[PDB]
Amino acid sequence: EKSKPNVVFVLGGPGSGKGTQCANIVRDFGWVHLSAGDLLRQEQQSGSKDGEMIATMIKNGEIVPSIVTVKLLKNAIDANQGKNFLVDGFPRNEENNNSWEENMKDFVDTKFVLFFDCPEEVMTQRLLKRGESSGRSDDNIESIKKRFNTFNVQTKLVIDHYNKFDKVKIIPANRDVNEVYNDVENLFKSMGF
Ligand SMILES: Nc1ncnc2c1ncn2[C@@H]1O[C@H](COP(=O)(O)OP(=O)(O)OP(=O)(O)OP(=O)(O)OP(=O)(O)OC[C@H]2O[C@@H](n3ccc(=O)[nH]c3=O)[C@H](O)[C@@H]2O)[C@@H](O)[C@H]1O
Ligand SMILES: [Mg+2]
Repeated sequence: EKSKPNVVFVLGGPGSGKGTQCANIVRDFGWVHLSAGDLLRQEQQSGSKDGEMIATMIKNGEIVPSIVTVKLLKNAIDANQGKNFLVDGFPRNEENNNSWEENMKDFVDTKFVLFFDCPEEVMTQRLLKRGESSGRSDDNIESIKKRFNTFNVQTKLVIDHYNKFDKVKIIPANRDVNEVYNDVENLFKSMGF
């Protein structure tokens, strides 16, 4: 009857430019952008009894259990029948990914991982610049470095799992936004979107 939603995972390190590029894709393609980090922050800022577990894990650079995050994602997905979805910053974890694959296979068809490859030194500067005009409080050195380790230890393994099935599109993000987005747009255009 109706087609299953296409989902594209957008992965990459802290400040690689995931949210910046997903905003350009929403604009030009009309996909729904779901930042899993933001959805979790919104679950914390409302009550929940998962908040505070969410507060502290987020602050140490840890990955919240999928039983929270996959629910938040599935709810937004359910509410937006008719859309395709950019899920940003997920999956961070082998456990998050297995949960995705066992709870969401029947619902959506997950197309590829879009990986913004970026040097740590540039992501660090991008983030320290952002907090220097008081964007976030996550935007200090202790937090950035913790997230670097979680990315390096846990989420680089998800990426080359998906690369075993030729399911990772890599876009080097160490350029100007417009240089990076031209590649993004052209990819989405060639994928038939
Ligand atoms: N090409 C470019 N050149 C120069 N500047 C560029 C640029 N692109 C962007 N900027 C500039 O870079 C800064 C960061 O950008 P942004 O687009 O915001 O980057 P992004 O990759 O989205 O980085 P973000 O700051 O969101 O970091 P994280 O990916 O670390 O954070 P997230 O919000 O995804 O998650 C935070 C925490 O949530 C938790 N989490 C998140 C998801 C989940 O499934 N589970 C979960 O537990 C984890 O603890 C995680 O550490 C901005 O000032 C921007 O203007
Ligand atoms: Mg983001």
